[PDB]
Amino acid sequence: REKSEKFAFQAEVNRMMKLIINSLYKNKEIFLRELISNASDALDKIRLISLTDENALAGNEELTVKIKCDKEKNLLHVTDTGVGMTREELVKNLTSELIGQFGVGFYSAFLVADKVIVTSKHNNDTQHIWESDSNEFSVIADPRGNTLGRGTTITLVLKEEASDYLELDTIKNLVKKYSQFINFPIYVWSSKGKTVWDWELMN
Ligand SMILES: CC(C)NCCCn1c(Sc2cc3c(cc2I)OCO3)nc2c(N)ncnc21
Ligand SMILES: [Ca+2]
Repeated sequence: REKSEKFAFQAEVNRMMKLIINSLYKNKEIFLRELISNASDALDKIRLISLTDENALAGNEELTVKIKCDKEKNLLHVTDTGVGMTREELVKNLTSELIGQFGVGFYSAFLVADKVIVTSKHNNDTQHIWESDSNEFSVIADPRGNTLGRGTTITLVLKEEASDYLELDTIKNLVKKYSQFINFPIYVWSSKGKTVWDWELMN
């Protein structure tokens, strides 16, 4: 149950990190923008798919991004109800503008994170967890089953120096500033809370 779960990045794939991390060392807060763009792209996809597929939205009828800081656990979560990724996509998918050009903006998460977890659910596959420290990565079936319904959560284990991204004022100011790639609603969990009115619509 390891040779089918533990993998390592391609030599070009690992080299691409050396470009992203070294180049954007002064603009670390670009990561939220990049993650939010991907969420919007994945929302565009399932929305386009839903034009031709009347069952496309069955597992989650909502088209949103929801951001929530878990300061107690040192975690930042970015959750979209987009197209999601299959296991095959999680396994095989491997300068502020150039990052968005070649599609590698996702790995700007490692400017602020020691470890990135991706939980995704695609309509044609079970829910899976991908995790990496940017040296190796693994992909496993999610033991919690289908909790997302459809879409993708990006979970960031923040570095000690990135503590500020667990703060509500910081993440809210960043989301408003980087509402570049969103014509879908973006919410921030505005609580540390019990109800659905605890989401603040950011855009
Ligand atoms: C070929 C296809 C799978 N690539 C499109 C972008 C992949 N992707 C991305 S970027 C990404 C995500 C990864 C990844 C590499 C990238 I680049 O390895 C672990 O999870 N974010 C997405 C999201 N929120 N929803 C759906 N798909 C997402
Ligand atoms: Ca299905």
